[PDB]
Amino acid sequence: MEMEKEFEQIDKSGSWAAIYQDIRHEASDFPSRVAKLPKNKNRNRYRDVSPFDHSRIKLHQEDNDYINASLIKMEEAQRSYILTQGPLPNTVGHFWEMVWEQKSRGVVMLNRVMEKGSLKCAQYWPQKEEKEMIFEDTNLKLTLISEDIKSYYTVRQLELENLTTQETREILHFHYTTWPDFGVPESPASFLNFLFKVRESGSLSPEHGPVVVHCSAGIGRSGTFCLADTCLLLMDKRKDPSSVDIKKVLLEMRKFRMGLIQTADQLRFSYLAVIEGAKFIM
Ligand SMILES: CC1(C)CC(=O)c2ccc(O)cc2O1
Repeated sequence: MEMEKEFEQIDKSGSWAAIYQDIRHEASDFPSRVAKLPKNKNRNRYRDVSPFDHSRIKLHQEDNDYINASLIKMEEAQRSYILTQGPLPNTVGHFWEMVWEQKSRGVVMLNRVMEKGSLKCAQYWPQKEEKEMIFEDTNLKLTLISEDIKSYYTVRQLELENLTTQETREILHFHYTTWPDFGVPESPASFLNFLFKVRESGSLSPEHGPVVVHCSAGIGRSGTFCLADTCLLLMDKRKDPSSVDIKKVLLEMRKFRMGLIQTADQLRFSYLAVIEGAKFIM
């Protein structure tokens, strides 16, 4: 079926939970043996969210190459994304090592450091120009260059230096600050505006490594971001935009990381975002 009318048909019939459970039943199951080794327990935020072995990002280290991060490679859309968990106190240095080694230009952050009164990720970037951060385990230095605070999101310019080689690179930090503590946003308008700002920066384009996107577990809000982007890109590329099947795209992405889209409300919100976004593109 088309998307907008399939949408109203699920709303009128109140069957979002049943649609979402079908997705969960059909989703791929692949081994995640490296993630479950005992030496990696403090590298994982949640025991039930692990990268598949076949698609995990490897750190360029011989001691321990493990990080909770996955490469989602979308072949028809010609887009790649790295989805990861919010960094932990003992993985902030691994996170920036990955950004460096994969040649990423942008980092997309969809959560706040504290939500619901609990810490959802580490404070992994510097908050003042004159107070830079050094990560001694991976030999990197990170400096805040500039910051632009808007009503729904903040963009930061950062400098990452590889202290071994003295090479430097500019990283863009795109921080969506207004996702509600419970539920999903009422309108997709500010999320779409944010996605378009990431696009305009060059961070999603083939001349750079894959963008790094995260929330707390790296599957819920993060899945919404890449699902919406890929679906809109396919509607631009194909002769028949109504052929784009958002459930089939989600199942393709779930071949690369488990659990993408965590609730039936997130699924409905993804439909809403693609529907509204397709009208603005034209
Ligand atoms: C963060 C800053 C002040 C400087 C910068 O490089 C930049 C890049 C992208 C953007 O959307 C806004 C920006 O303003």
